[PDB]
Amino acid sequence: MSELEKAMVALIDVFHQYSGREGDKHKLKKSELKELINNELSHFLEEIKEQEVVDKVMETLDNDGDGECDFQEFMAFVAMVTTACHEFFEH
Amino acid sequence: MSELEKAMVALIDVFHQYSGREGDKHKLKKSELKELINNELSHFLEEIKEQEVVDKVMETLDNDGDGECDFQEFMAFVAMVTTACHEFFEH
Ligand SMILES: [Ca+2]
Ligand SMILES: [Ca+2]
Ligand SMILES: [Ca+2]
Ligand SMILES: [Ca+2]
Repeated sequence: MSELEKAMVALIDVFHQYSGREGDKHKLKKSELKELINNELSHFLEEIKEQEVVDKVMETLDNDGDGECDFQEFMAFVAMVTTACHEFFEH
Repeated sequence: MSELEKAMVALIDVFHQYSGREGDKHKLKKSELKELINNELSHFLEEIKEQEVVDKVMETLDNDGDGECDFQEFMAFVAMVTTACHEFFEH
């Protein structure tokens, strides 16, 4: 596999690692999303410690209003973070 | 860096490797996009050999009509392919 292919596999893997913990196995509830950010995005995002921030993150990502983050919504989140990373080598 | 963070970095890196070849260094023209798919997605996508397919792929991905694929458009493409992969381990 190429580096790009390996990256795509890692996205699927980490999503499912967290989504499969509780409830709907194909979606992230707030606690699953919080843990994914805190454990897996610690170099790119400040740790989430406040319920208000958990709530705002889910509200931002949950485009279909079901209170959870599905795979498409997670990929949109990945796109936003990856876009923000540009500041640290271009702008 | 986590597996997720490494994946994000690989997305940025591959996009720029290809986007920086010609013209606008921040966007993929048709030839750059074709080579990215053929070299870097050979296990997930059939090789592109026909101009009609090149054109359709760009037409599908180019949401702002400038005839190129920017980083956001590229991330949308990655999301489509990563979603399609689910068929090979879920249903
Ligand atoms: Ca879940
Ligand atoms: Ca949702
Ligand atoms: Ca270019
Ligand atoms: Ca475009």
